[PDB]
Formats: sequence, structure tokens, C-alpha cells
Amino acid sequence: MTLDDLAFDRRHIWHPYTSMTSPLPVYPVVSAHGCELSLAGGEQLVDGMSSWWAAIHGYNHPRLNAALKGQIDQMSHVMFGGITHPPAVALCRQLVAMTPASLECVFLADSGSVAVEVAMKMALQYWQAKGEPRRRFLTFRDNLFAPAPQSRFDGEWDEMDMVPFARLMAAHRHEIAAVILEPIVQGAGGMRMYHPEWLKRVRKMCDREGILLIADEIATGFGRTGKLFACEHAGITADILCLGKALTGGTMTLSAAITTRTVAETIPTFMGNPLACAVASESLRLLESGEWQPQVAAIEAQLQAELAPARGSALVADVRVLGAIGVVETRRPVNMAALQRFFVEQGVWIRPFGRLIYLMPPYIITPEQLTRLTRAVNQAVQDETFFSE
Amino acid sequence: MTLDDLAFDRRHIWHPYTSMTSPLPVYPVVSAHGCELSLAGGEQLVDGMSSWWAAIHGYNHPRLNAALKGQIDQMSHVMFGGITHPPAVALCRQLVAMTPASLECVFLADSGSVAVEVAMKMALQYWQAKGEPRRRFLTFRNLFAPAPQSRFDGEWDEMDMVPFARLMAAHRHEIAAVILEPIVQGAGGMRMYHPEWLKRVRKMCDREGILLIADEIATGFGRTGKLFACEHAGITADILCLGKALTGGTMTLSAAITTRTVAETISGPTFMGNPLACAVASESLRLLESGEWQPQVAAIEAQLQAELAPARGSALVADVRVLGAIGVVETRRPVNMAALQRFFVEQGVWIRPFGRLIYLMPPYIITPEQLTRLTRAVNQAVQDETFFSE
Ligand code: NA
Ligand code: NA
Repeated sequence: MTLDDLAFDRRHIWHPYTSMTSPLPVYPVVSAHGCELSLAGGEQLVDGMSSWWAAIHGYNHPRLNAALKGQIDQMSHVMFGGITHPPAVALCRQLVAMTPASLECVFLADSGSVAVEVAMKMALQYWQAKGEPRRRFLTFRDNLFAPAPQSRFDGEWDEMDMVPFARLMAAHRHEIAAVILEPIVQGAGGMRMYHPEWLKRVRKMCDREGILLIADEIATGFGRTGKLFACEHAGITADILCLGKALTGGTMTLSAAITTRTVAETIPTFMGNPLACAVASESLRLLESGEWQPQVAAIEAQLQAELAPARGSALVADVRVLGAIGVVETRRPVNMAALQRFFVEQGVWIRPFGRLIYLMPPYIITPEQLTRLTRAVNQAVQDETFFSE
Repeated sequence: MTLDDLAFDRRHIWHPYTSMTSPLPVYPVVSAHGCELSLAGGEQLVDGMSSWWAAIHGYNHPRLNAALKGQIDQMSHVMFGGITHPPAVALCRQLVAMTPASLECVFLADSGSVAVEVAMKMALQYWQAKGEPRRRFLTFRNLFAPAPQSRFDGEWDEMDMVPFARLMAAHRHEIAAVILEPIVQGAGGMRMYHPEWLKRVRKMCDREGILLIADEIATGFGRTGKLFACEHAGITADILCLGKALTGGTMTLSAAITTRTVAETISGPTFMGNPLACAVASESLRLLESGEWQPQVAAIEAQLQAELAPARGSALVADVRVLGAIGVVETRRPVNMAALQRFFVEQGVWIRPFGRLIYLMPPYIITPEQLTRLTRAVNQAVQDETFFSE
């Protein structure tokens, strides 16, 4: 990477959540290995982000690499219209086998958002097919927005938390096609965390009304909260389960909606992409050993222990840990340039956002690597200069 | 592929535009090379579909393979938030250089539909920032203008634009953008519109300050005989959407490219900027830099025109329309999908019809003899009433 390359990127390449008139500095990553990113200048960074959830096996994994290369040798891609192929069948067999018995029909898609859109369309066609059309969705913050439950996710449950959902349900039961939620951890909602009893109660209220439950586990799935699927924290199963990110080991995009036979019965170039299916199958094979379970429990326990002192910082509003996820929510938004520089100069890759400094490291991270991550977070939230007003 | 694999696919795996209670038969493909697909039984099929547009360089292409493997050796993926990397820069350099000078800010995305959604969100934020929030889009069949009736390759009747001009003027303060596919409607029944229509849209958008979004996810990268189909009208969009043939049909990636004025007025996504997809897209574009796609596509077009022309004489054919490496036979009655698909496979060709459409969009590397197999099969098909419902 050259100085001109960085000028070109700055002037011509959009990055997430940044402007093009006043972009923030970006760091040139040229390669990656293990739990580390290699900068163009040669600096190594301990990754604390898993490239946002997905890179649970780390970077440059030999088995993911070999799966990709082996599929390339046969075919990178063929259309799925009127055609099926070994990678799609192998992947769907794994997805059906590893999910609860009732989840058995797989709709492959490119991206997480498309799999959620597909789930919602399934819910629309379900009710249309049943002679009872329903067009509204209920989600948590003409759609219906219920507030988040207040009870601390790892503490005691107050039944009063369900009143706004219950009253919305009582008022609109017959118009609601589906409830859509992320189980426990709100990867799309400020990394907030909800009590599992809330999820248990939503499932029961849906059961009572015949309403479909759509679980978005694109962020939570595949072991990240300490359960293979985060729905397990409440003991419930969704009618439609949406999956992605760690599905491919974070090598390339792929997603899936898995539903029941009752939904499926009552019911374009890259759909089923062989290359992505082959690497996702290898990513799932890595999970089959069960090693992710003591890995994530060890990460969870270290995160609890090394982030607990952040609760003592006047700038910290909350610390919340679940599985291989540690969130420090601050009282004031971060100074993005200054704080990101500090992290890189400390040899760690941690990408904060607004009032959030959070860790979601790859499952293969070492204790010492993780301590580097939590050390930097604790140092950050003790200094005002890393925070605007 | 085993019988149990087929039974598992049928019972548990959705395919595009098919039911789950009564799926049509699907054919097991296990590998692909050149311009051919290899079925589990060893049969080779000549591909006429490019896996829907994108596989313009054919299958198992050595340069595309080496690009992918070379990137895997460095990294398959890293996030794009706070980070840039050599593959994203190399691809965006190519996309900026190969497009008109006004198109210079690249937003990379996962899939075709996301690039269009990003373009529309750009248009919304463009007007929101100018204190003039506009929320509606005008497309051709939201405001829907009648598709222009002038035959795409024939004479122009400017009366085609009167309904559009009426709608645009009546709603000029609600319209954030016109969205269209240039000439060929890959998402509109493979219909084809006159370039003068596209020229007039651009000029009307200019007078009103309305953004023009060109979806070239299907038409882009030489398919219509021009590098971008906008060239048939001599116009440039405010936002250009690209995908499919971007990666050589190896894996999904898309982009929305806009002007500096759009980008300035405006001013996590795990897989945005994916190094692996950018690396193979760069090599796909490198393959086009020789310009060899031009006479390849011109030869395909002339062979399509000649070998599809007799189908116009078939009582079952309403229209034949050919542009670049696209040949469309629109029938008067919809096809019997199972029986017609079996006939194509038995003939050794992969042609995937839909409703009243039997169409060809072969890889650019297809030989004359391979392509004649495709056109002969189509001509045989539309002379036989057995392949059509009522
Ligand atoms: Na299952
Ligand atoms: Na350009």
C-alpha cells in the first residue's frame, strides 16, 4: 500500500459510518493470520472484533483456506435455478442437523439483511395462504415497535417488563404476521442485552396466538453467547431462524433462513454459491468438535474478570458480558480518531462506536492476547481525552 | 451426488421460483469448465445462461482461480470499518477509471439488490441534506411510467415520453430519483427499450435536478455490446449500480458509484469490501481490459440475429429480440417447464426458460459450434406445441 493508495481510498472509497467530505483515518491492513491483523507498515494488531462477529476461527485458517481452494478446483459458482450441487446439499444437511428438529427447510441467500427480508416474506405468504392475511410485524426498539425489556439481562426478572408487548399483542393480535427479534443480544440495537425470560414469554404469547417467531441469529448464532444458538438461553425454538456471518467463518458473505415444514408447505445469480457453501461447511465442521464451548466459556470468564473494574470508571455507564462478547457502554461518545489511534498504538484492533467500546474476539484468542484487549479498554475509559462531550 | 442427496435437496432446500410441495426436477451439477457444466452422471451441457448474466468468462477460469487463491493466501476477509486494504483500492481504481469521469465515489456492497437499495438511500439523503426531502422514486413498468412502446432497434416516436413527462412534472418535488435499467430490462421480462427514451430521461432529469440511478447489474461490462449499456444513449447516470459480471460470476459483490456532488451533499456491515471478492473482481475487469470482449460479443450478436431469426416465423413466437450477447424469444403461451427443461438437457445444453421467455446469455468465450447448439435447440423448442401450456 502506497501513500497515493491511501489518498485514493480517502477520496473515492466509502467506508461504513463515515463521510466522504470529512472521513476519519483508516488503517491499511494487508494480510491477517491467527488472531492478528498485519498493517502495511508491518505492525501486528491483536483482533478484538472478529471483523464484526463473523471471524470466529480467526484469520487465514488452513482448513477454511483448503475448503475454498478445493471448491475452486471444481467450480466457484453455478446458478441454483433448476440446478443443485454437492456444496449446497452438504451445507444444508449440516444446518438441518445442528438445529432443532422442527427447523428443516433452508432458504440460502447472500447477505444477512436478505435472509431477514426472506423470513418476513415467508411470514406474509404463510398468512395469505392460510386464508387469513396479516401484514404487520412486531419488533423491539405499518410496523409495531415495542420497547426493550428493562430487567437486567443477567439479573432478576420483573414481569412488568412484558406489559407493553402484551398490550400491543392484545391490541393487534389479528394483524401481526410475525414477531422479529434478536435473542438476548441486540447486535443491531446498541449491543444491549435482554433477559431470557422476556424471550421465553414472547415465544409463549406467539404460540397462544399462532403468530410466527422470527429469530435473527445472524450476530448471535454459532456459539457466540456461549450456546450454539442464543435461543437456547430461554429454552425456545423460532419458527424461522436467520443465520449468517460466522456461518462462513467470516471469509465471504452467505446467509440462510431455516423454517419449519408447516411454514414451508403453506408457502438471483448467486443463491446457493458453491464457493461460500463449501467454506461454510468447513466452518461448521470446526464447530462439530465442541471446542468452541470451553473456548467461549474461558473468554467469557476472562472478560467478566478483566472488564469488571471498568464499572468503577466515572465515564462508564455499564459493563455487560455474555459468552465471547464484552460491552463497555460509556456516558459520553468516544473521540473516534484519538481513541482509535490509541488502540492501534497499543497493538490491538478494537473498533468503538458512539458510546460503545466492545470486544468480540475470535474463539482462538489466547489469554495474553485477550488481556492486551481488556487492558486497552480499561485504560481508555479512565481518560477524558478519548471522549467528546 | 447420490439419490439420497437429491431427496434431501427436494425435501429441505429451496430453489429460486419453485415450490416446496411440488418442486420441479433439478439437475445435479458437480463441476464446470470453460463453457460447459458437468452433471453428476458425467454428461456435459453447453451453458447458455452464464449462471444468469455473471459468468461472462465461462467457468473454472484459470486467471480467476489464481486471483482467488492468491488472495486467500494473504487474507480472505477483514472488516472495512476503520480499515482499507489493497484489493479494495485496486478494484475501486479500476471502477473509477473505466467509468465516465463524473462517476468517482465507490460504495462497495454484498449483492445487486443491496447496491440498488444503497443508491436509493443515497438519493434520499441527497435531498434530505438539501432541505428538500423527497421520498418517491419513478420507475418504468412509487410512480410507474408506462414502458416506451417504440421497438428498441426501430424508429423512435417521441410520444412515448409524454406519459413519463406528465408524471415527472406532476410529481417533480416528490421524486428523489428515476431508477431504470438501460435498454435491456433484466428485471422487466427481458424487454428492451429504445435508446432515445433513455436519452430523454437523462435530459428531463437534468432540467429538474432529479438524480438518475442506472441499474447496470445485468447490462454492465459489455453484455449489450457496449462496456456499459448507458453508452447506447450517450448518457451518464448520477449513480451507477454494478454487480454479477463484476466478479466473473464467481461470488457475489456489488457497487454503487456516484458523483462527487452526490457524495458531498450526503456527507456492522461485516462483509463490505470483502478482500476475496474484490480480488477476483479486479481480475475479471483485467480480463476485459484487452478489449477482446468487443468482437466476441459482436460475433455472438450477429450469430444470435441469424440463427434466432427463423423463430419469428413460428406461430408460437410473439417476438425475437437480440442485443449484444442477449437473445430473447418471447412466446405467446408459457412453457411447460419440466418437459422443455428435459428436452434441453437431453440436447446437451443448459437453457433455463421462464414463463413466456426462452433466452440466451452465453459466456463471451462460447464457440460458434457451441452457440449453434443453443440456437438450434431454441428453434426446435418453439416449433413444438408440446412444450407449451394453454
Ligand atoms: Na433442524
Ligand atoms: Na469514473
